[PDB]
This record gives sequence, structure tokens and C-alpha cells, in this order.
Amino acid sequence: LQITETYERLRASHISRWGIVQTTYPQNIAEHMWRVWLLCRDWGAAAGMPQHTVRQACEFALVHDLAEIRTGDAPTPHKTPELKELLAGIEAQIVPEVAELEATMAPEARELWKFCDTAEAVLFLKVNGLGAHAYDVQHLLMEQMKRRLMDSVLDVEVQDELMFQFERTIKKT
Amino acid sequence: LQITETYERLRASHISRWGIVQTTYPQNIAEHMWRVWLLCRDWGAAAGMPQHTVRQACEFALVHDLAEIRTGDAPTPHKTPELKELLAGIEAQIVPEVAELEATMAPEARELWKFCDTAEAVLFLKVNGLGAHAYDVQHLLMEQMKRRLMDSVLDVEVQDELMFQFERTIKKT
Amino acid sequence: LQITETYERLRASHISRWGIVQTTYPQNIAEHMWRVWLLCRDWGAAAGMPQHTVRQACEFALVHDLAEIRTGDAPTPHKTPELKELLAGIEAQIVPEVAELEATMAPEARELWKFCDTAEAVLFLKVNGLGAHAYDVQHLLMEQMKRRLMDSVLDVEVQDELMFQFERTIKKT
Amino acid sequence: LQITETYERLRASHISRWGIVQTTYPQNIAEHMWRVWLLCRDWGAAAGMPQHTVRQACEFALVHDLAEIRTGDAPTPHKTPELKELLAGIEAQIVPEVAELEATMAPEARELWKFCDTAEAVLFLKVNGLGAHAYDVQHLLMEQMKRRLMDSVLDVEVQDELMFQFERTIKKT
Amino acid sequence: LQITETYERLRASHISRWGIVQTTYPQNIAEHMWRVWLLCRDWGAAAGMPQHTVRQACEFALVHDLAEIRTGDAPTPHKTPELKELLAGIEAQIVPEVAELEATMAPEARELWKFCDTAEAVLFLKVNGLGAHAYDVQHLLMEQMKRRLMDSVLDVEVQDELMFQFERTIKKT
Amino acid sequence: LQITETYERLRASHISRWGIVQTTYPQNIAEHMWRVWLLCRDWGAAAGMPQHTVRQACEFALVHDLAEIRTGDAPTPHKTPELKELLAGIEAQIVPEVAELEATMAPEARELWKFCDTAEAVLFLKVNGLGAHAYDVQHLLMEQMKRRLMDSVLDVEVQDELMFQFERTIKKT
Ligand SMILES: Nc1ncnc2c1ncn2[C@H]1C[C@H](O)[C@@H](COP(=O)(O)OP(=O)(O)OP(=O)(O)O)O1
Ligand SMILES: Nc1ncnc2c1ncn2[C@H]1C[C@H](O)[C@@H](COP(=O)(O)OP(=O)(O)OP(=O)(O)O)O1
Ligand SMILES: Nc1ncnc2c1ncn2[C@H]1C[C@H](O)[C@@H](COP(=O)(O)OP(=O)(O)OP(=O)(O)O)O1
Ligand SMILES: Nc1ncnc2c1ncn2[C@H]1C[C@H](O)[C@@H](COP(=O)(O)OP(=O)(O)OP(=O)(O)O)O1
Ligand SMILES: Nc1ncnc2c1ncn2[C@H]1C[C@H](O)[C@@H](COP(=O)(O)OP(=O)(O)OP(=O)(O)O)O1
Ligand SMILES: Nc1ncnc2c1ncn2[C@H]1C[C@H](O)[C@@H](COP(=O)(O)OP(=O)(O)OP(=O)(O)O)O1
Ligand SMILES: [Li+]
Ligand SMILES: [Li+]
Ligand SMILES: [Li+]
Ligand SMILES: [Li+]
Ligand SMILES: [Li+]
Ligand SMILES: [Li+]
Ligand SMILES: [Li+]
Ligand SMILES: [Li+]
Ligand SMILES: [Li+]
Ligand SMILES: [Li+]
Ligand SMILES: [Li+]
Ligand SMILES: [Li+]
Ligand SMILES: [Zn+2]
Ligand SMILES: [Zn+2]
Ligand SMILES: [Zn+2]
Ligand SMILES: [Zn+2]
Ligand SMILES: [Zn+2]
Ligand SMILES: [Zn+2]
Repeated sequence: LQITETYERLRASHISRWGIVQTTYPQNIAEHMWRVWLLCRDWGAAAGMPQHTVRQACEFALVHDLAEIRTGDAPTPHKTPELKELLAGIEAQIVPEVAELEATMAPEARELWKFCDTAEAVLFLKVNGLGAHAYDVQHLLMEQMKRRLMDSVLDVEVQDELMFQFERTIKKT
Repeated sequence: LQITETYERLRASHISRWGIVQTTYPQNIAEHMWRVWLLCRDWGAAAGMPQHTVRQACEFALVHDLAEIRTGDAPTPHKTPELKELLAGIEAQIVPEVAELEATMAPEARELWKFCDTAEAVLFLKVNGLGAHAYDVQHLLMEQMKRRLMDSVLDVEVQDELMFQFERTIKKT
Repeated sequence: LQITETYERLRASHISRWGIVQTTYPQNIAEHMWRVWLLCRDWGAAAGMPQHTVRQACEFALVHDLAEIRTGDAPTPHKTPELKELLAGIEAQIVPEVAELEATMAPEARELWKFCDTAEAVLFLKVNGLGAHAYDVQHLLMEQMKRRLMDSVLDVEVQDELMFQFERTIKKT
Repeated sequence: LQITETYERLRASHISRWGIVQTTYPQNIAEHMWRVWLLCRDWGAAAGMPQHTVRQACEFALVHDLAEIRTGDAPTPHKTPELKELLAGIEAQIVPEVAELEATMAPEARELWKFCDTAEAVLFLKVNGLGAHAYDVQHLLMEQMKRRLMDSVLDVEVQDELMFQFERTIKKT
Repeated sequence: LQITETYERLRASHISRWGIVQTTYPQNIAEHMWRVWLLCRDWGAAAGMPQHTVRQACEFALVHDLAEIRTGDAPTPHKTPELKELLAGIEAQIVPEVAELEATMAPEARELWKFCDTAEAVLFLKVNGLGAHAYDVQHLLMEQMKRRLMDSVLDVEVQDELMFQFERTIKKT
Repeated sequence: LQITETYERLRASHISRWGIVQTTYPQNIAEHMWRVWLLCRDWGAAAGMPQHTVRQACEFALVHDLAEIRTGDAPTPHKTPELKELLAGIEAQIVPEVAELEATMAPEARELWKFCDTAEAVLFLKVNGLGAHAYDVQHLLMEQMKRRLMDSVLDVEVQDELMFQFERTIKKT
């Protein structure tokens, strides 16, 4: 069950996202994690967040989906509290090092990472989603991202900078 | 949660299989279910199984993965007994009519359907799998299909006919 | 010429539609037949059509394009009366069992199947068509579907239910 | 019916080949005609054929499939003598200028073009065909190409040069 | 370095364009050159240009990107004067016959070819471009095409016919 | 010219590699950089290299191709010394921060990164390359990787560990 080998971790590029949504091509988790990392780096800096917080978000961004090399990627609406609890235990056996990073993340780093994780998905569908369901999913995710941010521990000035940058970025995507 | 609308059921063709395996293109559950149906029809007849059994297998083949329109398709090795139990309850809320069919299936119809479900996957990867992991998965599934068949309630003569037809078919695929 | 083997019938998923229309990916006849079957099942029931009629439409939906495993799929505008006559004889040698089903279909079952066959194509292009020609084809097919339905032997109440369901479905596709 | 507009002729790149054969991607008739043109140019010269013959083959290579913008591309085994006769009349209404070129082609130019037309297909499948059926088709076409060449009016020395070049090319493809 | 073999020239269909722009699929230089050839042929004739000029543009259209089999296709904005100078020398060693054709082209043939080369790209992105950057590139190329044409040695009546045909064609693409 | 915006850096996933090589799909530079990062992390650790060296290689791996968002990705054989010199100056204007990182990299970190950069490409083609040219490129890159490693400043024990891990990984890819 545990992932221990580089040949397995390289299969990040074999793991397809958007398994219930029509898209122009199958996005893999390697390109997704790179893009989330980029957003954490750039937007954490734009928002003036402490370097240690941005570093922690970026480190997690690069590995956060490695368990999917075994579990697959599953749709957000399907991940109810009971399923998430079961998956957290399974994921901790698959990638104990990722579980340890997750358990060490500061709340501000977690909220930066989560904002960027969802933003990347909205940005991806803006270009590559196909049809009415994909459009609805893109807009639902955007609403969920905003609600989570607004309710988070991040200072309002940080929230506003993140939304400023998100909106500038999606307009040009 | 429950799937009630034709526009949702049409998204069978938006649901991608093989989410952790490299393939030439993303196979959807609509083409998969059609092919499983075909195998049930043809091989059930070749094996001389009663018409009522073949009909029941075929009826289930056409709908068996509809819950994945919500849950996504998840990899076989990941579906442990505890996860399957949780998924069975969720799937019964998503598609109660499919759950009722599943609960009514005779053992012989279930074993025909399961043989054909796994055979279709082996046949798909034979053409469309890419790389060493996909090759291993193709061969693992073939071993699992044979072991399940050999341990099933199907008469040995039926088992032998199913394996005869499978091997003729894969040679020409 | 005659198709007799399961390995050949499995090549339904190797037969590409839309050979003269730009699309996001090459749809195969297996996913098409599954979707037409689904529409026959759901919309035949919604329209209150007799069970025997819906069953006959569904049975034909699952096999109606098997001859294309040999002939290929050819564009609707190209199928003039003289070509259709030649193709009907060739198709009857390729898949005599499908030709027998076609010759037994009741008019009401044929009109349900034909409505759903064309509706599926409109629905597919709505999501997956690319460019001005594909858009024109989508709209032409929709006009042809409506004209055929309006001129058919189906009761007006059945026609209206089919159009009600079609329009609800395309809005959400 | 007649193709008269550049916007229609540009849809050569919207016309997919190999509609009954599994391939890595859908090859269009524009890339096919370019490659056939190239083979006519290079191999006609290598074989020492008269410039006027090579020019005529090349001119036809660039337009020979334009009718498929309306008819679609249909599989070689399906094109029986009776269907070809019907298609020739339809194609002459679609693209009268191509029909006139075809009717003017010298036998030696026709045989060069036909050798290159089939060679291009073998070469394409060598790289891009998937599965056992595609492999059989690749090899069948190669046998058909050789038989037609050997029975043609081309001088044996020209036949041998064409086969020399074909075999060198496929080894490196 | 020099391209001398047919097996190499056939790799035109292995050379992908739009390497910095999101598209629905990777267009190759073989389909691009065929389409540019078509535009030169049709629009040169529509504009009443001398046959010798149209022939020269068409001949160059079919080979103009062969050096990319070695160099790759590189984005227009990246090709500054200093890079173009270096690339011209490299390209002349790769395909001396193409360099000789380029050096012999009459100004009117060059301007026809260049108009059609850029028009083909605009037309391709109109159907197959994805996202805001691709949209901007499509429109930038269209502006560049018009500016080059307006400043060229082509007679105003020829310029107007080329723009007339371009605009009719893109509306139907 | 300079890349300054997150919306531009996100287009890493719009930049296609392998522009002169046939592949099953167009790999982008985001998934490539993630995989190179992974190899630097895992194999640098396996080889016992100092943490500061592995960190520097990993940091560069994540950004090393950002200039390609403007320049495109160009084939290795095409990058002669004179072209590389011109490209280095252009790349330093496009991404000055990447140029600064490159100029600060220690030789041991550079050699780790370069080994992993080439290894990733070999590993990618092992799964996703198509045809004889792609096969030759895969094997050429592997020979080049080994020659560079053997001639590098890395200790022989580090070289041997890198080759040990590479060979174990490719066997399972
Ligand atoms: N509403 C939706 N419908 C369908 N797919 C969706 C929807 N929202 C997101 N997706 C997709 C995007 C991914 O492919 C997949 C799961 O997203 P992912 O980013 O891995 O995790 P997550 O943010 O949902 O949860 P977690 O952090 O608990 O793993 O679901
Ligand atoms: N060993 C494997 N590794 C990776 N993917 C696999 C493996 N075996 C099968 N798959 C894929 C095929 C499908 O995309 C997915 C799940 O298969 P699926 O046919 O829906 O269900 P299943 O037979 O595993 O279980 P169930 O009937 O309980 O739903 O896993
Ligand atoms: N106007 C059109 N232009 C181009 N392609 C079209 C058009 N209308 C439909 N198509 C495509 C859809 C399919 O790929 C193909 C043929 O459709 P198909 O559903 O197999 O048969 P059909 O309904 O035309 O006739 P039949 O029932 O006589 O076989 O043509
Ligand atoms: N044995 C085969 N099985 C399936 N597809 C095949 C076979 N041989 C060739 N093909 C494909 C290649 C093309 O996509 C299509 C028709 O080929 P094409 O090159 O247009 O014409 P053709 O040479 O058969 O005849 P014609 O010159 O009379 O039009 O059939
Ligand atoms: N603004 C742009 N941004 C990104 N890609 C572009 C842009 N304009 C064009 N392209 C793409 C189209 C091709 O894939 C590539 C180069 O175009 P190409 O037609 O080969 O040459 P070119 O007209 O730029 O120059 P030349 O004739 O000097 O070779 O750049
Ligand atoms: N022999 C080859 N033939 C064709 N493509 C190749 C070959 N070797 C590598 N490639 C491809 C892989 C990439 O798509 C592209 C350039 O590789 P890339 O990894 O960006 O840079 P590089 O290692 O060649 O040089 P640099 O570090 O100077 O930029 O060439
Ligand atoms: Li999807
Ligand atoms: Li995920
Ligand atoms: Li997969
Ligand atoms: Li599944
Ligand atoms: Li098409
Ligand atoms: Li069809
Ligand atoms: Li095909
Ligand atoms: Li054809
Ligand atoms: Li691109
Ligand atoms: Li180019
Ligand atoms: Li490539
Ligand atoms: Li590169
Ligand atoms: Zn994520
Ligand atoms: Zn199944
Ligand atoms: Zn149909
Ligand atoms: Zn042809
Ligand atoms: Zn060009
Ligand atoms: Zn790199």
C-alpha cells in the first residue's frame, strides 16, 4: 500500500483529474501540483505573508495529492465527512510523509494552499471545461473558494489581495 | 445526491475510467457498459446459460456503473472491504434502481457479469494501455478474472466455454 | 463480410463518428449506442409509450450501427435514397440479425428510436462540436428531428412530451 | 452538393481517416494528401520517371480526396465495384475538377500515385495503429500495394526502385 | 544536419505547431502546409494574379516549413531580427532546396504566400484555439496580416480581393 | 518580453515539449518540471548528496523552463553553441530571476539537475514515444545522460547511485 519508490511517484503524471467532468484533455496531478505551487509562491508573496508560511504552503502543494497514485482522484462533492475520515486514514498509510506535513501545516499556510488549490481548478476549467455541467462546476468552485476564504483566519487585507490577484489572473486566462 | 434526470445519466460519457493508469485515451463508462453488455450477451449464449440468466446479466451490464456519474470511477485495488461497504450505501442512495437490480441478481448472472466486466478491462488495456504499470495491471486483472471464475458457482463446462471464448477474443484484439 | 465474432463486435469502440465534422474527440459507436439506448428507455417511459414499444426501440438502439464495424460511419447528407438502398442490402449481409430486428420494428418504436438517435447527436455536438460548420450541423439535425417527429405517426401528446424532455435535457447539457 | 468555396476546401483538415481502425489520433485528409504528394515527388524522381508523369501524380495527390469533405472517408474493403461506381458519379458532381484530373491521368502517373497512396497508409499505421486489427490492416495494405505494383504497366526497374525506397523508408519510420 | 531522406520529410506530420498556445489538438506542419497551399491556389486565382505568381507561391507553400523537421516550430514573437538571421543560415544548410526557392520568389508571390500563411493560422485558431491568450494571438495575427498586406507591393485591387475572400472564409469557419 | 505575471507563468501548462517527435499526447513543461523536481529530490537523497545541493537542484528544477512560455521549447540537437549563446541572453531578459538562480547553482547541483532533466525525458518517451525516430531519440538521450554524468565532477559513488536508481526506475516505467 505505501508508496516508497520513485517509479511510483513519477506516475503522478498518470493520474487523471476531473473524472466526472468533460474537459478538452485529461489533466494530471503533476501539472496540477506544479500550478498550485506556483500560485502559492506568487500569491503568498503578493499578499505579504511571512516567508515561512509561504514556504510551508509551497512544500505541501508539491506533494499534497501523491496518495492519488493509489486512490485515484475523486470528485469534491463525493467527499463527505465520513468518506474523508476513511480516506485520511488510508492516505496516511500510503504517504506517511505527506500526512506528517499536513499535520504540521499552520492554519495560514493551509488557507493559502486551499485557496490556490481551488483557484487552480477554476482557472483550468475556464480554459478546458466543456459543456453546461463543467461551467456550473467552475462557478460552484469559485463560490466555494470565496466562502472558505472569507470565513478563514487570514486577515481581511490578505483575503482582499488574494481575491484581487485571482480576479486579475482569471480575466487573462 | 440521487440521480433522477436524463441529462445526468447522459453524462455516463463524461465519466473517465483508468484514473491511475496511463492509456491512449480516456475511456468512458458508456462505451465500457456497452462492451460489457455485448460480452454478457455473446458469451452467455455461447456458454449455453439460461436465457433468463443472460438477460439479467445484460440488464445489469447496461446500468451497473451509473453511480459513478456522482462518485467517479475508483481503482480496484483501492476498493477494500471497508470502503466498498461505505460506497454501497452511498451508491444505493444515488441509484436506488441499480441497487435493487444488484440485490435481485442470481449468482450465475452475477458471475457472468463479473467475468465480462473484468474481461472487457483486460481487452481494453491490451489495445490502449501504455507502459509497464498498465501492462502489469492488464495481467493482474486477467489472473483475478480466472481465479474468481474458477472459484464461482458456474459449472466447469460453463467456466471452460467462457475461458475458450475469452482467449480466442483477446488473441484477435 | 458477415460479422460473426465477439472480437469484431467489440470493435464498435473502434468506429469513429463525425468523420466530416470537427469535434473535441472522436466519438465511437459504442458510446453513441449506449446513449441512444438510454434516451429510448427514459423518454419512451416519460412519454407513456407501451412497454413493448419502448423495449423494441431499446433493443434496436443497442445494435443498430453494428454494420459500421465494416462499412464505417458515413455522413447523413451523403446518404441519398440510391446510396441507402445499396447500403441496406450490404448491411443485411453484414448483420442479418440487425436487419431482421429493423424489419420487425413497429412504426412507433422506429419513431422513438429515430428521435433519440438524432437527439443524441445534437446533444453530443452541443458539448463537443467545434467551429461554424459543426454549429450549423447541430442546428440542422435539431430541425430535422423536429420535422420528422411532427410528421410521424406518434400521437401529438407523445410528440409534445418528447420535445419537452429534449429541450429540458439540452438546456442542462 | 458541389464544393465551390475555400471555406469548404479548408475542411480537408476536418475529415478523419481510419474510421474503422483504432489509431493514436484521428489523421485528417490534409496531412494525408501532403504526405502522398511528398512520396510522389520524391519516389517518382528516385525512380527516374518522366517529369511530366511525376508532376501529374503530384497534382492529383494534392486534391484526390477533396470529395470526402462531403462523402466522408470510407474503408477500402467496403468499396466494392458496385459502390465505387455509385461513388464515382457522386464524386464527379462534388468535385468536377478532380474528376477531370483523374480522367486525364496517364497510367504511369496513376500507378505512382496509387503506390504512394497505399504506402502512406502503411507508414501511418506503422507508427500510429493500435491493436491486432490495425496490425493486420497495415500488413494487408502492404501486400495489396505490392501486388498492384507488380501487375502494373510500370517497368520492372521502376517497380524495383519504388520497393527499394519503400522498404528503406518504413525501416526508419 | 541536412535533410536528404523521404523518411525524414515524412516527419512533417510529427512536427507540432502552436507550442506556446493552448489548442484542442496539436496541429502538424503537413496539414498546415496543405492548407496554405490551398489558400494560395484559390485566393491567388480569385485575385486575378498571374499564373506564374500563383504557381510560385503554391510551390513554396508546400515546402516552406521543412526545416522545422530539425529546428522545431518556434513562436512568431520570439523570432526577432537577430534570431531570424541565425535561423536563416541554419535553415539554408538543413534544406538548401527550400532556401533556393525562397531566394527566387517574386515579391508578389511572397506577399500572397505570407498573407495565406498568416490567414491559415487565424483560421485554425478560430476553430481550435482555447482560452484568452489564444484569442489574443488569433486577433493579433489578423491585425499583423492586414498591416503587412496594406504595406505590400500588391495592387490595392488585389489587396481588397484577398481581404474580401478572407473575411467571407472566416465567417464560415 | 519579461514575464512578470502569474497568469503568464500559469501558461507553463500551455507549453508543449517534443515538438519534433511523435508522442501519444503533448507533454507540457509544468508536468515535466514537477517530474524533474521529484527526481532531484529522490535521487539526490538516495545518492547522499548534501541537503543544500539537493535543495538548489530542486529549486531550479521547478522554474528552469519558464522562459519557454515566450521562446517555446526547441529540440536539443538544434541548440548549437551559437544558438544557445543567443538564447541565454534572451532568456535572461525573459526571466531574470531564473537566470540568477542558474548563475548561482553549484556544479554538483547543476549535474544532479541535468541528469534528472535528461532522465525524465528518457522515462517519458519510454511510455509515450511513438515510432522509430522517437525510439532513437530515447536511446540517444540515455547515452548522452550517461556520458555527461561520467565526465562530471560528481564522485564516482554518486554517479553509480544515480545510474542504479535510473535503471531500477526505467525497468518499472
Ligand atoms: N463540483 C464538482 N464536481 C465535479 N468534480 C469536481 C467538483 N469540484 C471539484 N471537482 C474535481 C476536481 C478534482 O478532479 C476532484 C477532487 O479535487 P481535489 O483537488 O483532489 O480535492 P478536494 O479539494 O475536493 O478535497 P481534499 O483536499 O479533501 O482531497 O474533484
Ligand atoms: N490493478 C488496478 N490498478 C489500477 N486500476 C485498475 C486496476 N484494476 C482495475 N482498474 C481500474 C478499472 C476501472 O477504471 C477501475 C474500477 O473498476 P470497476 O470496473 O468500476 O470496478 P471493480 O470491478 O473494481 O469493483 P466494483 O464492482 O466493486 O465497483 O479500476
Ligand atoms: N449534416 C451533417 N453533416 C455532417 N455529419 C452529419 C450530419 N448529420 C449527421 N452527421 C453525422 C452523424 C454520424 O456520424 C453520421 C451518420 O449518422 P447515423 O446516425 O449513423 O445515420 P443516419 O441517421 O444519417 O442514417 P441511417 O439511419 O440511414 O443510417 O453523420
Ligand atoms: N483493410 C482496411 N480496413 C480498414 N480500413 C482500411 C483498410 N484499408 C484501408 N483502410 C482505410 C484507409 C482510409 O481511411 C480508408 C479509405 O482509403 P482511401 O485511401 O481514401 O481510398 P482507397 O484507396 O480505398 O480507394 P479509392 O481510391 O477508390 O477511393 O480506408
Ligand atoms: N503571437 C503569437 N504567439 C504565439 N504563437 C504564435 C503567435 N503568432 C504565431 N504563433 C505561432 C504559429 C506557429 O506555430 C509559430 C511560428 O509561425 P510560422 O508560421 O512557422 O512562422 P512565422 O510566420 O512566424 O515566421 P517565418 O516565416 O520567419 O518562419 O508561432
Ligand atoms: N535528439 C532529440 N531529438 C528531438 N527532440 C529531442 C531530442 N533530445 C531532446 N529532445 C527534446 C526534448 C525537449 O522537448 C526539447 C529540448 O529539451 P530541454 O529539456 O528543454 O533542453 P535541453 O536539455 O536540450 O537544453 P538546455 O538546458 O540548454 O535548454 O528537445
Ligand atoms: Li473529466
Ligand atoms: Li484530487
Ligand atoms: Li488513466
Ligand atoms: Li468503475
Ligand atoms: Li469529425
Ligand atoms: Li453512423
Ligand atoms: Li480509426
Ligand atoms: Li479516403
Ligand atoms: Li500549443
Ligand atoms: Li512554423
Ligand atoms: Li512531438
Ligand atoms: Li524545453
Ligand atoms: Zn490539489
Ligand atoms: Zn463495469
Ligand atoms: Zn445511431
Ligand atoms: Zn488518398
Ligand atoms: Zn507556414
Ligand atoms: Zn527541463
